[PDB]
Amino acid sequence: DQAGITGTWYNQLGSTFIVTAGADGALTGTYESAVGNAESRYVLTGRYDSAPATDGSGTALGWTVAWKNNYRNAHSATTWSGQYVGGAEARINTQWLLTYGTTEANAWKSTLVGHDTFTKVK
Amino acid sequence: DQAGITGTWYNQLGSTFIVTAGADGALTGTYESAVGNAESRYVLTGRYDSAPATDGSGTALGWTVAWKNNYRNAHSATTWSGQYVGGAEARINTQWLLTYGTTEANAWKSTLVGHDTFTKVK
Amino acid sequence: DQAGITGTWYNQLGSTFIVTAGADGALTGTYESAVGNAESRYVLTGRYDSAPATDGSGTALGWTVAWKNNYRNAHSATTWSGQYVGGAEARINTQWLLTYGTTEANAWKSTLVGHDTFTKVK
Amino acid sequence: DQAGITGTWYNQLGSTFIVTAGADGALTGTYESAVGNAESRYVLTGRYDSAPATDGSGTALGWTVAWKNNYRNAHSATTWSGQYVGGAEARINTQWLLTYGTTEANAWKSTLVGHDTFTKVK
Ligand code: NA
Repeated sequence: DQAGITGTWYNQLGSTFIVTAGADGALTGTYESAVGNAESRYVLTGRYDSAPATDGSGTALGWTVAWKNNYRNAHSATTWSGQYVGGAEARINTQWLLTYGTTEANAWKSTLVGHDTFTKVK
Repeated sequence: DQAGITGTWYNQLGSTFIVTAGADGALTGTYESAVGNAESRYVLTGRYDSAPATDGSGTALGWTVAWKNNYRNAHSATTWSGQYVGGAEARINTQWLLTYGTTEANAWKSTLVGHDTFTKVK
Repeated sequence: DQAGITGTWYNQLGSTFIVTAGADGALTGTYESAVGNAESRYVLTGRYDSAPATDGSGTALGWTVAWKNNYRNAHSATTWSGQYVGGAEARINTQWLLTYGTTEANAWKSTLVGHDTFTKVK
Repeated sequence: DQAGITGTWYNQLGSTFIVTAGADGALTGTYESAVGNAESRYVLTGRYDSAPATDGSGTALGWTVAWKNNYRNAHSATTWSGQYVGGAEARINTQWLLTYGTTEANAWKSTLVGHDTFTKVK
């Protein structure tokens, strides 16, 4: 599925996820968010199951973006956890956690949760 | 917080998180889980905010493990999203998502959520 | 939105959510899951913001089902947290946590997370 | 566990959860938050597994609060999902989702996630 995963993906918000899957299970690339306090590309890294089950289960993967680049620093980081589902309309189905740096007093509201679905087209 | 983050951490379950924080915002290391379908070390990668706010906010970070190594494949991946809090008893406070690859019929129950707190001692 | 909310809703799995919104902010009804260790109807209760913002924001709400009725006991409970969005195709957009009763040794994997979208038609 | 659950609990933030567990699996009571845009008591309702497993598993439960009372309206709702653990130091261990009413353009950041642990003392 390294072939399957490698490439450019778009989520329902119009964000762009550019990724390369290595044969060793690495994920590397860039992320551009259509929303939030964000501009241009941000480095991402992650991991995926490079020897998935052959029973038509999806392929588990996840990755992280820290929302700091040369343009902006949102003092936050998102991780997406999900699975790649192959076939005619390939999808990465995710849930994500966004944590922003807070004081201890604000720690209770430090983390957003959502869900993003990525496809190969817009 | 490069120095602050780099090192060996343990969570409340007795899992071991060995990480290096690069100056470019990279996290690299290994993870050993005291629980689940897991043995020995697994590669992790992630990102952290390499220029955090100076108002006493934590430092946002996240990382991923795909639960495949030379011993086992759990066909799953966990992402931790959280913040590093410096000082006498330093902490990484996280929330995590564990997605396991499923059929589309089992997709609704593909994801676990939890929270791990990491300290520099057991 | 009392009127808007009250009635029969269906999610993307084919589950059926039958609810009455009281004027005091109460939600009462039954839930039938198309998936999992579930048969027939289960009691639900919840709350909703009975005086929402008038700026086009959704209406916050949540509810709980404990997965025990006269047929089955899954020893678990789901809460849905989300918002009701009015207009031509009304939606309830949710995220949910499902916790199942565990031993302390299995507590780390006690909780599932997902997202359900409910509409007035199947 | 009806007697077990019924009563006053406190979480790690100093919030106060006052609950009655009915024989039919109902949870009714009030919640006061030590944090956020909250004052005084708010109605809660929820459900719990009134016939738990006898193998030393916890008891599943959940409840909702809509953050509207006679003082304030935060246009939001939290659901807690978790389990009651009996014994010398009884605990309710939860994860929670807080959704606030948003426009469709801000839906992606409408939901916070956390974890609260409740005990019988502060
Ligand atoms: Na509820």
